[PDB]
Amino acid sequence: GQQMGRTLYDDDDKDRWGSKIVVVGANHAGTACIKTMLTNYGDANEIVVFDQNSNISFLGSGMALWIGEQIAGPEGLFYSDKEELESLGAKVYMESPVQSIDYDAKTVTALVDGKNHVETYDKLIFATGSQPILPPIKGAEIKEGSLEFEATLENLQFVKLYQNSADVIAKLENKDIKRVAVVGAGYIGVELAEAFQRKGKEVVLIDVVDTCLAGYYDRDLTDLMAKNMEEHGIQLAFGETVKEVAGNGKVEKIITDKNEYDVDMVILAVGFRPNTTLGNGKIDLFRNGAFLVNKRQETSIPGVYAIGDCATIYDNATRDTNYIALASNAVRTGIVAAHNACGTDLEGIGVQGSNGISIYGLHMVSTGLTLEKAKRLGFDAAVTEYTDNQKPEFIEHGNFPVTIKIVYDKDSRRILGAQMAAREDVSMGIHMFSLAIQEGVTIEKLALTDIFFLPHFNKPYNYITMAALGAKD
Amino acid sequence: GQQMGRTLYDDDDKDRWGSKIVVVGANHAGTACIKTMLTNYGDANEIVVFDQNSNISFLGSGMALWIGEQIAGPEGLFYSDKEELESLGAKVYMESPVQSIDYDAKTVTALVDGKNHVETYDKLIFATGSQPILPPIKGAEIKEGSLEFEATLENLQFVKLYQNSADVIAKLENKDIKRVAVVGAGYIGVELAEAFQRKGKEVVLIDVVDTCLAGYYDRDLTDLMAKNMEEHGIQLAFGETVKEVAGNGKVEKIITDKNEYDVDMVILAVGFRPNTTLGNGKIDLFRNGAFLVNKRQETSIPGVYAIGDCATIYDNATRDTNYIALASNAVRTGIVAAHNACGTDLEGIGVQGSNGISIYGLHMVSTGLTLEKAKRLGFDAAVTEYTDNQKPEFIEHGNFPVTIKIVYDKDSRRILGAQMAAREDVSMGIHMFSLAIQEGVTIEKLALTDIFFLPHFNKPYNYITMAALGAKD
Ligand SMILES: Cc1cc2nc3c(=O)[nH]c(=O)nc-3n(C[C@H](O)[C@H](O)[C@H](O)COP(=O)(O)OP(=O)(O)OC[C@H]3O[C@@H](n4cnc5c(N)ncnc54)[C@H](O)[C@@H]3O)c2cc1C
Ligand SMILES: Cc1cc2nc3c(=O)[nH]c(=O)nc-3n(C[C@H](O)[C@H](O)[C@H](O)COP(=O)(O)OP(=O)(O)OC[C@H]3O[C@@H](n4cnc5c(N)ncnc54)[C@H](O)[C@@H]3O)c2cc1C
Repeated sequence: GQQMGRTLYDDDDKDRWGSKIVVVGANHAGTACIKTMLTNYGDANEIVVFDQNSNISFLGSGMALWIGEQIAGPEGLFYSDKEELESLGAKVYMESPVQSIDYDAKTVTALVDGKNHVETYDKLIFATGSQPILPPIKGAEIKEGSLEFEATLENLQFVKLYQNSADVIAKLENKDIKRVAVVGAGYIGVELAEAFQRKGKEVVLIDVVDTCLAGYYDRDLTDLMAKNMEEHGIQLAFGETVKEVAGNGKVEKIITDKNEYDVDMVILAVGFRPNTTLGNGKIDLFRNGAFLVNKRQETSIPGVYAIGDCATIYDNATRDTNYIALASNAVRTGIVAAHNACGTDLEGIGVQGSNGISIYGLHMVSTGLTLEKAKRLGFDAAVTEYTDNQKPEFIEHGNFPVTIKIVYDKDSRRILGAQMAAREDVSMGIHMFSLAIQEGVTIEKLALTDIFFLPHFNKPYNYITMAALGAKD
Repeated sequence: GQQMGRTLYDDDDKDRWGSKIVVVGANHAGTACIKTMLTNYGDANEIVVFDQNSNISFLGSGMALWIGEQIAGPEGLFYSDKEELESLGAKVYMESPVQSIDYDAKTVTALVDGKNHVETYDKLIFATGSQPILPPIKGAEIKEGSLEFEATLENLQFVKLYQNSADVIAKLENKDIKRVAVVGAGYIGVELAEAFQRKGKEVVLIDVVDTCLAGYYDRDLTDLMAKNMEEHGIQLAFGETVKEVAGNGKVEKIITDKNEYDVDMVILAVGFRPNTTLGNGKIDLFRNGAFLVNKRQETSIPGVYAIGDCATIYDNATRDTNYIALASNAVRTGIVAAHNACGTDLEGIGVQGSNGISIYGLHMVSTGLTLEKAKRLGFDAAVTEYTDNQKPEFIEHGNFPVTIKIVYDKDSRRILGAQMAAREDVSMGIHMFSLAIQEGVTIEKLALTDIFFLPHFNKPYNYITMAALGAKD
């Protein structure tokens, strides 16, 4: 629940053509794009939407919370629906997959009620997102025909759509489900591990990489998180390649590189790939298939835009085109495309891949590049860190230690990334670093940056300042 | 006590100069400056310090916490002392006021142990700070010659030095002190009002301005804080000029131009003014008497610097010279003056007057200009505000509303200030805006800034993004 009127971008419509705008996909990106277009230019344009799913505007980010019983039910996991979009002026086709696009005649063909539906367009917006990847695992295959990623082996699950989360939660009811294996230690696999453990199941987290949250946090924080999970009953099996998921009629064992585990359910959280096949090669693609787009979210074909997990985005930390699959980027890229497709020139500004994670009371946040990542990409990076209490030691209650890492370029001196971890929520602080990187602020300028002081809130020489002042080179 | 090794600014000694450097004053500004010089350039320079007080390196910021018994006395309110500074390499003179400066023979004269002591210098750093403001009030006079702001009338108090607090606490135990009047409704007056209230005394907060926290927060938030204090029995008497403090040998009643109040003690917290008497008309001063300094904290007299509360500072919100008496600025100007004084070219970057306040569980933070203040300064400013919960509606516990205000220039579009209030600590969020104002970020660019999303921490359409998108002007 977060609605409003027009944005500060909304521009007076004058001397511009009216446009029929077709949107393919209506989840985070599509919904954000559609709402901005309608609430800002309303009747000026004709918005037609197609989504192959039976539901839209779902919050996948809330699936772990729901499975782990951290929230009552799935009610609040939807931020819009067909009726709401239509009440804004959109024409919406549910369970209608667009199956081909003719860029010359400017029409899309979608399967509406078992029949081919041709829809003309002036502007086309791709918000088709992505789909989960199936690693080469014996016993793991998908049932042909389903757009819901159903596994052939009972109790082997994928976790992307609402149905997937509902499916898992139903099965968890079965008293036989006692041991669950989660494959993939990225942020999704980690949250799911906590979720299943929170449901009382024995959990084993498997990944071929040597730690969890690889690429988002440095060694000491991924170690802290791993420790966090272990001390909660989650068994860690890092550095192991899954070979097979076996079982007679259902999941009964998961076999890896270095071991075998008796489990009653397997969850695959290894990654996703963008849905850009509708491009038919006509559109330039990023190395991973994502639609390549500029700062206005426009593809190599004029009039055709791409947003969210199906397209790329500019990364101000690496300072190159990149692919960052986050609902946060979906919302913002959707807003940008909305204005541009409606005739308002709006240049996006890139992102930093800012993220947060909260598992069993361990709170962390990061933005930009970790020291490992920065180095691995040829940056002459260094890190300055500091661990200290949030408030002055004389504060009798509510104090706590915070660990902060500030990764910067030894050469250019600009901040490349930052990470924070604490047993209390200090996430609001990562916003500063997100902006820092965006603006190219250096470790030297940060050190003297005005960070207020109030003993009730912080120390005169807070950890941000101490970290920056303590940088070397 | 927040010690550390060398800063990232430390420049390797090459053909530079070693100097005899005299520092006048050793509270927040002097201490920070002396430590930076000695820790970064040790033996190269000769540091001599003079302070007229019997205690140095005190955290005046904790006085209300101390008085209101929120902490264990003043045990943690000192961040250094004579022996510490001497061990770092400085010669320290306590209870030794500097009475005159000979800018020609570059020497200062201090009253040491009663006799006159002369000290020559290559560089001079003024850190004489400020003194409380004392408007024309009958019966309110500081005893001639006291260096501790002692009022001639018994039970009329100032709250600036360590002694002033111990003095109030001393008289506070007097079972006869029942009603206490606090003159000045700025953050210090509000904090002291709460302190005396916690001591079970009846408090009446008087100020000429018709509101509390004038210039720090806009009317709806100051209304919030006013109602907050009244919720705890504090009486408010705004829009009144204190004309006289009267009584038979002691305080018995305070009279304004509109009313009269029967009180047993009066605390004057009208504000502070720079202590720049030692300038002797030889140094350029700012409109309020503060030593006018440049980006390097150097005065109009080469070789002479001024830091903290006795000097000006550059304000990036107004984009001009200004006076902002805060420990945060005291510390930073000290660091900059120290390096430049020791031969390292270091240009300060200005501040935003960022601040915070926490009273009876109401936490507020602001930075830069309020709409009313921006306008009082001639800016064609506008504000965009928003109120929503910190997290998604489906969050079981730990959720709370937050009100945010972003003030911006309707013409240049750059952010001028920002305010936030909630009953849960969101103070970390103001750092982003302080940095945003520093970097001249526009309201349009702010709206697309990469604000991460995690249901446990915030909403996809968080209030920062919503308020920004909501810019109307
Ligand atoms: C468990 C989990 C937790 C997550 N947590 C967070 C988090 O805490 N914070 C964060 O920022 N992000 C999080 N994410 C990521 C976020 O959910 C995605 O980045 C976001 O959903 C992408 O939105 P989208 O609209 O681009 O694409 P998608 O959500 O992939 O949606 C694409 C839509 O288009 C439709 N579609 C596809 N092809 C066609 C077609 N051919 N014709 C018609 N319709 C079509 C699909 O049915 C779908 O509705 C999480 C994801 C998961 C799975
Ligand atoms: C009740 C209260 C609450 C506050 N709360 C906050 C807060 O929460 N956050 C924040 O950022 N700031 C706060 N402040 C402001 C902060 O305390 C000041 O900004 C800071 O102390 C200024 O440090 P300074 O060294 O520049 O000056 P001062 O503290 O004024 O010290 C100047 C020093 O120089 C000495 N001196 C002066 N003249 C001479 C002389 N002629 N010869 C020799 N020595 C001399 C004095 O004895 C003194 O020790 C608060 C202040 C008060 C009083």
